[PDB]
Amino acid sequence: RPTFYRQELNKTIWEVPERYQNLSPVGSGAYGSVCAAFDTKTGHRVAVKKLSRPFQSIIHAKRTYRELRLLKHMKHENVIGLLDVFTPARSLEEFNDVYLVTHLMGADLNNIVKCQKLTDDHVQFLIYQILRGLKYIHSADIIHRDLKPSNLAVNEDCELKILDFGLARHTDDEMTGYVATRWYRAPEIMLNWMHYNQTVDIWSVGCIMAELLTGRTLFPGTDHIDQLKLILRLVGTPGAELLKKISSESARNYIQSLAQMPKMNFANVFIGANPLAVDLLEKMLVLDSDKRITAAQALAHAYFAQYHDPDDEPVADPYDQSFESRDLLIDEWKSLTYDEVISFVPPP
Ligand SMILES: NCc1ccccc1Oc1ccccc1
Ligand SMILES: [Cl-]
Ligand SMILES: [Cl-]
Ligand SMILES: [Cl-]
Ligand SMILES: [Cl-]
Ligand SMILES: [Cl-]
Ligand SMILES: [Mg+2]
Repeated sequence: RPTFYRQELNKTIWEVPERYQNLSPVGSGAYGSVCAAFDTKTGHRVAVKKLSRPFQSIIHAKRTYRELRLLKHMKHENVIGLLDVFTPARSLEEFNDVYLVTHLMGADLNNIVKCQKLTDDHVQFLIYQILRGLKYIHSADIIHRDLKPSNLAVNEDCELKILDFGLARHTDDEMTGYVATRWYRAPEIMLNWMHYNQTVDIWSVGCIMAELLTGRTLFPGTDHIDQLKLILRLVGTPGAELLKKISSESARNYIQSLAQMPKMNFANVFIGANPLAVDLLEKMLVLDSDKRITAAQALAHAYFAQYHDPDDEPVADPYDQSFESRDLLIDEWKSLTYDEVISFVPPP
């Protein structure tokens, strides 16, 4: 057991192992409080997150377990990993506080591309890395659900990691009106058409790749309905085959009220883009999610010829998510979380 020290940071008590020095607040949210620190054990600059009210309800205690299980599992170059997890408690009886440690991230994709377009070579490398990370995530039957530029960290060498997985239901208010939180969402999840699956992430990659090529948001809708009209104008109104797969009767009736439109010519929309970039966008931005290209298929597309290496695109160890259908008490989720904290093995 390391020695812990206490200090108060912006009306918040922090009790952390001595290895973590020079803590300074970086962010605050509903989820918790975040400090930058220097890790004397590894020489890395790190983010330390103190979870807020981790065991306040069953909903909160289950979210805390979900987040720790997910971060402990993810071991890939293009995905955020867990450097450390600690509690000051010396027993389950006094356990209340959970702290998560990850590599400090300097810039997100917005910081390299806010109101700006990039070279084709930069777009190839950046989208290759997202898909390498998604092949790994999807091989464990994990759906990210919230891919957008602010959830992608990038360094001065254009190296990229995926972070901030979807682990809480987003609030109704958070998805309302002119907001980046909805611009990257697949239509089937934005409007609750049907049970969604991992193909929602590929729709988000199509929206990010379009915005790197043009320097403009692809579908910046002022609300859910405006955003759907922008989508259907590019990819066309749905045929009978997709209309059948929409479980909601009222969602089906609403779509049928719209005048029919054909799919546009993507070479006339993405003027001057590499023809291989236009071809891959037509394969991602498909309205019927059954027909979209998968991350494993996209890695073999000619657009990535200079980066693709089928001996260095690894898959994940199996991930058990059976806990998600388990009905447990607060103290039972808390005990499961405690065991996961004490069994943590640091990376080499
Ligand atoms: N949002 C402006 C934009 C800029 C560049 C390329 C596409 C684009 O969005 C479109 C274009 C055509 C139909 C639907 C969306
Ligand atoms: Cl220490
Ligand atoms: Cl990492
Ligand atoms: Cl504690
Ligand atoms: Cl964003
Ligand atoms: Cl597992
Ligand atoms: Mg985020």
